[PDB]
Amino acid sequence: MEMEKEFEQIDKSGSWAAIYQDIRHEASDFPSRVAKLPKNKNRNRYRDVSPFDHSRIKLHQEDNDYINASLIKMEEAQRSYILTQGPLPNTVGHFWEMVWEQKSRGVVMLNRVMEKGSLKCAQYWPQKEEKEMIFEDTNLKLTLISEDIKSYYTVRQLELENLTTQETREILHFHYTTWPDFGVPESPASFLNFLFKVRESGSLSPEHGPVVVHCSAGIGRSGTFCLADTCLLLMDKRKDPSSVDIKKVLLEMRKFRMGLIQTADQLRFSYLAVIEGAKFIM
Ligand SMILES: CS(=O)(=O)NCCc1ccccc1
Ligand SMILES: CS(=O)(=O)NCCc1ccccc1
Repeated sequence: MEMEKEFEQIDKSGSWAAIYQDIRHEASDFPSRVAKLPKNKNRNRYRDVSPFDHSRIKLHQEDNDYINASLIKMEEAQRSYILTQGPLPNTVGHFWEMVWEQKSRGVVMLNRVMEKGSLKCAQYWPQKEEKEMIFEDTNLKLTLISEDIKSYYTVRQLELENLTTQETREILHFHYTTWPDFGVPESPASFLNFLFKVRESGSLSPEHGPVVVHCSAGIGRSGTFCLADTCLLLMDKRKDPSSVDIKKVLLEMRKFRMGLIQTADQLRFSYLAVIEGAKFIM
């Protein structure tokens, strides 16, 4: 079926939970043996969210190459994304090592450091120009260059230096700051505006490594971002845009990381975002 009328049909019939459970039943199951090794326990935030072995990002290190991160490679859309958990106190150096090694231009953050009165990720970037951060375990330096605070999101320019080679690179930090503590946003307008700002920066384009996108677990809000982006790109590329099937795209993405889209409300929100976005594109 088309999307917008399938949407009204699920709303009128109140069957979002049944649609979402079908997706959960049909989703891929692949091994995640490296994630579950005892030496990696303090490298995982949640025991039930792990990268599959076949798609995990490897750190270029011989001691321990493990990070909780996955490469989502969308062949028809010609887009790739790295989805990862919010960094932990003992993985902030690994996180920036990955950004460096994968040649990423942008980092997309969809959570606040504290939500619901608890810490959802480490404070992993510097807040003042004159107070830079040094990650001694991976030999990197990170400096805040500029910050632009808007009503729904903040963009930061960061300088990442590989202290071993003295090479430097500019990294863009795109921080969506207004996702509610509970539920999903009422309108997708600010989320779509944010997606378009990431696109306009070059951070999603083939002349760079894959964008790094995270929330707390790296599957819910993060899944919504890449699902909406890929569906909109396919609608622009194909002769028949009504042939794009959001459930099929989501199942394809779940071949590369488990659990993408965590609730039926997130699924409904993803439909809403793609529907509204397809009208603005033209
Ligand atoms: C000392 S520093 O500020 O230059 N770098 C420390 C990296 C780190 C950041 C946040 C939480 C844990 C560790
Ligand atoms: C404003 S500036 O002169 O300090 N900017 C230089 C460009 C640059 C930005 C961020 C990271 C690396 C390079």
